[PDB]
Amino acid sequence: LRPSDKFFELLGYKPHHVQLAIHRSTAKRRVACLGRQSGKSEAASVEAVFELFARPGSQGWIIAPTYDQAEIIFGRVVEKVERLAEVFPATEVQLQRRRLRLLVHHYDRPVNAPGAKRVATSEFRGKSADRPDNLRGATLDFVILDEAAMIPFSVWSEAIEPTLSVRDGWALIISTPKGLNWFYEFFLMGWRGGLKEGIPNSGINQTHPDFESFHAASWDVWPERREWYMERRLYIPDLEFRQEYGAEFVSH
Ligand SMILES: Nc1ncnc2c1ncn2[C@@H]1O[C@H](COP(=O)(O)OP(=O)(O)O)[C@@H](O)[C@H]1O
Ligand SMILES: [Mg+2]
Repeated sequence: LRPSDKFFELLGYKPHHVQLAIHRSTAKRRVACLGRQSGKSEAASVEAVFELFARPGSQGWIIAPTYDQAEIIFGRVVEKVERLAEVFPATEVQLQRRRLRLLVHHYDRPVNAPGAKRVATSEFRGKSADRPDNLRGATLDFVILDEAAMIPFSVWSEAIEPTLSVRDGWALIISTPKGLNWFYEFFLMGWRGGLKEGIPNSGINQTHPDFESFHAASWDVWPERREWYMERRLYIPDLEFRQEYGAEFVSH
């Protein structure tokens, strides 16, 4: 249910402390409010790869505000899945790049052997919030929301959450913050790190047991870049800096 160090090693993946914390969490609602360059995309892609191989027949989506944004995590899952399939002889990968559809077929024997029968198919799709029409179906075991704070809450409440609750699927909800909107609320439901600047009501907030939240500024992950980030404030508006790098929740 959780990818292991052995699985990371297969992926050529060496997570950072914040990525590792996300991977170790068993919460069905993981909410990561992290600045740019925090490793959000890579960690989410690793989660998807693991599900497709470790849970044959699993179905998941990555949803972003736009298709170009969804292509980022989707494309990384593709590379990893097509490479990793080499060491699982009973799998065969099928890709539809145009439709952002990735299939991992699981067989009853190695694919190169006579008589191989397909037993299960894991499926991973990219989806766009700015195309609600293509949000139909589907029984999901997992979902990734990328730049979630820019996705309308209605996409979550109406088009994603109902299908997840069916199979008791999990959600990884990741974003740089965009003020005090639904992403802030979901973040607080899982925030147990106490009072922290940039997070209103931290320290006094309630939490829900199925929620776990993660927070990191860009310079928490890249301390050697802290001075460069700070020196950009000469030409970057203060709000943009506090949100995109500080990962701060600010009342617009
Ligand atoms: N554990 C890691 N080790 C090395 N590089 C990483 C790791 N995680 C992320 N990256 C790098 O950062 C990018 C992936 O996530 P990214 O988009 O930077 O983080 P965020 O989504 O938080 O902005 C890629 O450039 C990837 O090479
Ligand atoms: Mg990202």
